[PDB]
Amino acid sequence: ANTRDKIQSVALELFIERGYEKTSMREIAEGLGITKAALYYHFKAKEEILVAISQGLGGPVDELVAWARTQPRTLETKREVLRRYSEALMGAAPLFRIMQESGAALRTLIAAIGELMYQDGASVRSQVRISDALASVHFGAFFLSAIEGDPEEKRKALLESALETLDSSA
Amino acid sequence: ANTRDKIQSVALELFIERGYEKTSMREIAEGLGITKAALYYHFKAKEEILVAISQGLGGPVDELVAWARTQPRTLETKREVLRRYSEALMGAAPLFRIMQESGAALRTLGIGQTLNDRIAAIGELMYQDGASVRSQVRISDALASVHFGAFFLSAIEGDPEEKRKALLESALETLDSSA
Repeated sequence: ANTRDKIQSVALELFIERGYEKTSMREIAEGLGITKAALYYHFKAKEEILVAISQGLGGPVDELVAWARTQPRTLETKREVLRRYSEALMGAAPLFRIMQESGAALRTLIAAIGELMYQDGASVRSQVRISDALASVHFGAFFLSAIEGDPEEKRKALLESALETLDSSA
Repeated sequence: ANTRDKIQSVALELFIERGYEKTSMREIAEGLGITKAALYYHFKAKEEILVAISQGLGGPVDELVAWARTQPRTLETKREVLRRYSEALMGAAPLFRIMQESGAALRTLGIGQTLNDRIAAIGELMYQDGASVRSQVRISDALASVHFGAFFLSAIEGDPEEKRKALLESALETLDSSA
């Protein structure tokens, strides 16, 4: 759907520039131009568009979950899941940025991945460190913004630290 | 008032079991065994119980910030605010679970006013000026592992204090790796 993707692209451009709290359904309707008439055919609420942006950008995450269903429950699998999850959240970097600025977007807003990381019967220390490594990559986009440096250089250094934590669970 | 604390305990248990928005004043009064009029005498609305639950628990955080502006910018200092920030969230783990499972509870308390400006303040004392990107990332990783820790620590099965010590220990290892 080219029109439905164009509604998301215009709204995402305004959420980055103007903010999710400030962007109105009228503003995005004006930026859509002629495609304004297709807006209310796909969505009816601004929250409905933000969820659709999260659904589209969460594409590589859904493939990662389905791929991990067919992997052995080993430490190497957890590490490959953690590396691919870091690359999957790449496209959601602007989405994390509007959450830290808009309180309602954070309220509007991984368990399947945790189920694959979870080791049944493992020690509480090992299980906490597995969740620590997963949370370090997940919430990483929130605090990496304040750090000065190349976004890719910071993402890889965080993934390096998370993997060390993941290895400490064994 | 001892009755006032008993309402908050019964409310917190119901908040966790079925949800803050799902539960009602009717279910909180019936759970304690008092009348509706007796419940409203202590709290005018369900929101006032949630405010009282989250009350006083954030005091040690402000004391941690004022204490941090007093210490030298050394690795032992960063290690100590990590251990003290973990203690400050000891009792706030069930509250953070409520804010996750209820947008109305999150909006009522407010994520920005409850430990967001202070996390930015703790990170400023945490920030090592002129350090490498690898060191700066690992310092922020250790701080974020304990901050966001109280969110996902309720999902892992185990003693709440035993899980906090294991997470704090892991974050300390990450902070040490920044050197």
